[PDB]
Order: sequence, then C-alpha cells, then structure tokens
Amino acid sequence: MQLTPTFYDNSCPNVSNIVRDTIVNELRSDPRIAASILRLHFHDCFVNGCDASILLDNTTSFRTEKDAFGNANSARGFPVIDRMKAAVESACPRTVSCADLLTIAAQQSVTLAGGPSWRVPLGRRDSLQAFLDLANANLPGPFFTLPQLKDSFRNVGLNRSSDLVALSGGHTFGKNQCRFIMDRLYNFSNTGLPDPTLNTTYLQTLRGLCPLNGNLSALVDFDLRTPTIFDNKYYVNLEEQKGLIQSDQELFSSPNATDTIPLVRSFANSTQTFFNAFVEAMDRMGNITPLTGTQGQIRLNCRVVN
Ligand code: HEM
Ligand SMILES: [Ca+2]
Ligand SMILES: [Ca+2]
Ligand code: NA
Repeated sequence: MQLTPTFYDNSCPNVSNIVRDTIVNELRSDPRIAASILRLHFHDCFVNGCDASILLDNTTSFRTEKDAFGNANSARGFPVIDRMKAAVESACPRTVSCADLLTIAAQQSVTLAGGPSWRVPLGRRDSLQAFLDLANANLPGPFFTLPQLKDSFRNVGLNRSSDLVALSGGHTFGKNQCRFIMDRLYNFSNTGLPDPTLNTTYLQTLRGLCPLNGNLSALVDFDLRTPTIFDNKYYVNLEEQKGLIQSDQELFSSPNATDTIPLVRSFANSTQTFFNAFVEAMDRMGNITPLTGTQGQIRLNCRVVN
C-alpha cells in the first residue's frame, strides 16, 4: 500500500497538532529535543525501514536497538515519544502507528527548529521485533570515509548523493560528544596529527572544548553558526572546513567528493535549494521498506509489541 500524506485525515486529523504541541512543550526545558527526535527517525529508517523498531525495549528473545553502537548513550527522547504516543492514543485509540508518529515527530521537529514545513507520507506500521545486529551493521559512523558513507546509504536504499548530502544537513543542529572528534583533534588516522581538513582556527576552539584526556562525553554543537536552528549554515561551515565530524567534512573534502561538493555548494548557496532537497530526501528515507496495509501492527505502547 502506497504511503500517503492524508492517511489519518479522517481517523486522526489532529495527530500532527498533538505531536507538535508535545515537542513545543518539551523544547522549553530541553532545547535539544527537536534534534534528538529527528535523529531517532533516521535511526529508525536505517534499520529495517521506518517501522518503529528502534523504539522497542529489550525482551528475552531479541535485544533492543537502543544498545547499538550508534544508539547506546547517544539516542534520546524516548519518553517524549511515549508522551506524544499516549496523547495520540487518547485522541484516536489504536489508530496511529509508532512508525508514523515518529515520522511526523521528526518533520514537526524540523519545522519547529525553523526548517521546511511539509506533510509526510503516512501509513507505515510497526515492527514485531527489533534489530540490534542490523543497527550495528547499518548505522554509519562519524569516522566513515565518504565511500563508506555512500555505501551505508545505498545499503538501506538511498542511492543518491543528494540523499546523503541533504540528510547530513540534520547536523545543522544538535549535539555531538567529544569522543567522536578526538582523533580529528589530536591523532587522525594514526598520523599523529589533527585532521588536515579541519580549519585550524576551529581546531583550536574544538581542542578547548575537548582536551586530550578530557571528558569524552562532553557535548559540542554540530553547527557552530546556529546550533539550534534548522537552516543551511551547516553547508557554509563545510565550505570553510568547519564540519564537526569527519563524515561531515568528507562531503566537501574527500577525494571521492566530486559529486557531493556541488551539492554542498548548492545547499550553502540557497536555503530554498537545501530545504527542497531535505524534504525530498526525508521523504525518500521515510519510504524505506515500510510495513503497510495489514503488515505489522499499530503498536499501543511504542516500547513493546502488542
Ligand atoms: C551521514 C552519516 C551520519 C553520521 C556518521 C552521523 C553521526 C552522528 C553522531 C556521531 C552523532 C552524535 C551522537 C552523540 O554524540 O551522542 C549524531 C547526532 C545527530 N545526528 Fe547524525 N549522523 C549521520 C546522519 C544523520 C542524518 C541522516 C540525520 C537526520 C536527518 C542525522 C541527525 C542527527 C542529529 C539531529 C543529531 C543530534 C542529536 C541530538 O543532539 O540528540 N544524522 N550523528
Ligand atoms: Ca527501524
Ligand atoms: Ca543551524
Ligand atoms: Na526509495
């Protein structure tokens, strides 16, 4: 069954409004939540598709994806998704899947942070199991080279360099732990030197935030220009060698970036160009192997199978 933006227009017409209200409320006390929620949807979609598999907690028969290398001590916002799910369940019982709830939450998060506004396709259903090993295999790492990032996106069904460059724009907001940039700052690829693709002035700033032998869990902003605003500044940073993690800077600096460089420039040059590409890529990501029709179920509690 094809996903459609009007899937809940009769069964739960105010689902998007309930989701939005939940996020607006949470943002007051946790300014990072819109970033966190967008990342949860990306981590959902990259592992068996956008089927809310990531929201499932551990069971004696399958491990939770929350213990994946890319999720443990990193992924967050789970209780906020529970809160919006409970509110939607109250408004429209057994109607909205957690997979769709999370997709709407990610879009509303992006809009609330100043990004584009659009209606996501809906009709996804919820998985009957979680996929820890697949999450370890499929979530890309910040130390990935550009060919590895491309392989990771293609592996899940996003073949286009625009998919990779536009979705990496999620790093226009949110936080990253020092842990993931220590090599870049002090010993990159066993070279014993910082990553030469990191702007030297920014290198100093980052070394001050993440000293050697310092708190690896300290958080740094992905976007030094507008840390919490969803905008195209992320690409302007890359052009100046100011991408935070290796995978960010690789889009502009890798020897394999002949195809991504023009996209980075185009998105730095025009907010509209970036926003259009982001919506298009988000919807392609949101279309990865959904369960639809009668497949899977509308989960009542996102943490457990019905
Ligand atoms: C291209 C490959 C990508 C890699 C290697 C990557 C890597 C990471 C890493 C290392 C973190 C920091 C985790 C932490 O410190 O706990 C992070 C955070 C984040 N990622 Fe990415 N990411 C990628 C793609 C994406 C995509 C496709 C999106 C969404 C469209 C996304 C959205 C975010 C956001 C918004 C955050 C901040 C989350 C928060 O502050 O809670 N990332 N990512
Ligand atoms: Ca999933
Ligand atoms: Ca920004
Ligand atoms: Na597709």
